[PDB]
Amino acid sequence: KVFGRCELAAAMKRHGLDNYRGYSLGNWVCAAKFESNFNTQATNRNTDGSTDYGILQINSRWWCNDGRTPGSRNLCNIPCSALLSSDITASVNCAKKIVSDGNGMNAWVAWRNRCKGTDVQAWIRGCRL
Ligand SMILES: [Cl-]
Ligand SMILES: [Cl-]
Ligand SMILES: [Cl-]
Repeated sequence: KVFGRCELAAAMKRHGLDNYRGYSLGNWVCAAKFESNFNTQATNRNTDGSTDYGILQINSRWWCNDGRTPGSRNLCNIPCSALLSSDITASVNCAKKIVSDGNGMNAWVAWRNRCKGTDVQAWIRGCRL
């Protein structure tokens, strides 16, 4: 599913991401924009043999199991395919664990490079939230 911007904002808010670990909703929308372009089916291979999955490009070395990644820990206890669903519940639950792991949203390199420090509230402009 390719979410609309405000559609994703509303889903993220409903699932409790607005201000989760102190990160406003616009931070999460911005991250998803640059991680996946709002496409739940996005996948991207990394050099270490892991793959990133879903709306927030969650990695198969630490977080989800894809059956082919060296050193896999499956800390979210979920198949990586669950992170491609049209329903973002599994991605949100896992993202909550990731953002709590110590480095906050810097865990998402694209957030650090493209969202951190910017006017992230722009990402929720116009939405009825
Ligand atoms: Cl915001
Ligand atoms: Cl959803
Ligand atoms: Cl933090």
